[PDB]
Amino acid sequence: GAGPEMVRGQVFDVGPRYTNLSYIGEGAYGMVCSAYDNVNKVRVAIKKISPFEHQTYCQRTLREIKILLRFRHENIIGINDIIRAPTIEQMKDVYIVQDLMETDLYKLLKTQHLSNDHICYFLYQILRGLKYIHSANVLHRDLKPSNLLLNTTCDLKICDFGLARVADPDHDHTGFLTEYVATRWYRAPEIMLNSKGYTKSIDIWSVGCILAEMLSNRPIFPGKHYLDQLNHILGILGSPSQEDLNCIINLKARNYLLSLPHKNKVPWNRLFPNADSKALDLLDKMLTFNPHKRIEVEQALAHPYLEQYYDPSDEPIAEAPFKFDMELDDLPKEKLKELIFEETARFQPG
Ligand SMILES: Nc1n[nH]c2nnc(-c3c(-c4ccccc4)nn4ccccc34)cc12
Repeated sequence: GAGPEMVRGQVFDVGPRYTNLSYIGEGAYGMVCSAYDNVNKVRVAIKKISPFEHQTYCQRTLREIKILLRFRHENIIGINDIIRAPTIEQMKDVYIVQDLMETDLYKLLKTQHLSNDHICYFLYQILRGLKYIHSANVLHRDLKPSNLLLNTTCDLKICDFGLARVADPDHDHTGFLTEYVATRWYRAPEIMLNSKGYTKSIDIWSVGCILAEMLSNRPIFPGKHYLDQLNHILGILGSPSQEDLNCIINLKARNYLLSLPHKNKVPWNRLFPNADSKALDLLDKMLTFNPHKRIEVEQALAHPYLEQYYDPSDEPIAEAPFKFDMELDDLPKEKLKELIFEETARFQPG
């Protein structure tokens, strides 16, 4: 005596364990809703995804699920359950379940003005979790405000590993103006110059952009298109020094920068008048042009601005490094569906 239940767009087949559905969001890659978790009496967040039609959609699903299930950390969202049909043939949509988190950084910065206390705390939690992911040789590659979940009690947890992958520094070099998929406003300068984003330094840059954005409730470098994003970065940072030209071997990247007029660095304090100086000093180190000089995660956690929370022994690392034997492109949608099936088998009764 009941029903399957539909939200707004379409049906949600997740009974009987979860009920009382409420629409939350939907942005291309699935619809997010809020359900009631019977058994473990607590509300939860559940996302319906129908990726099998598209290749791209299938990669995003596998990375997220394989990574999330493998990771175990307080500042990274975990997967409680995964619903889908008993066979590959009957599987069209997958439902992933996570603890319910009232909001995210993106939604919170639209109206609330974070105080220094809350900024410092949120930055710490961001870095604590990043230390764990980097320690497993993984790069999130798409850290942004909407990727950070927040409880009402301020516990912050990272969540979108759709474009995440295994480090791999040896193959980071690429040509000038190489296409990229991760969110524009958070891409480091080298992405547009000579990098594919295969090193840990790329997440740090994104984190710094999230620091700045927390400090003034608006994107630090809001580019409108590919090369405009680098124009925004260079606008504030100034012209890159000549003295240190670490990397940047391809002549096209070097020549482009070399053809810009000299532009001086806009001082941090000028952009953020009323803001702790220690926070600004870290911000500087996180947003340094040169990716080799850029500060790394553990080093960031040890910065004076974060001294109230810093404690190495309470900042766990992964028990074992992550291995992605699936390759970037190469892998048809069919096998991806199989891996997804296999990856999610543990949640089937048995
Ligand atoms: N845990 C959450 N509570 N409320 C939320 N709103 N959006 C998210 C969320 C999910 C998602 C939702 C349910 C299950 C699996 C993935 N995927 N995802 C991808 C990009 C940005 C946010 C986000 C997470 C939560």
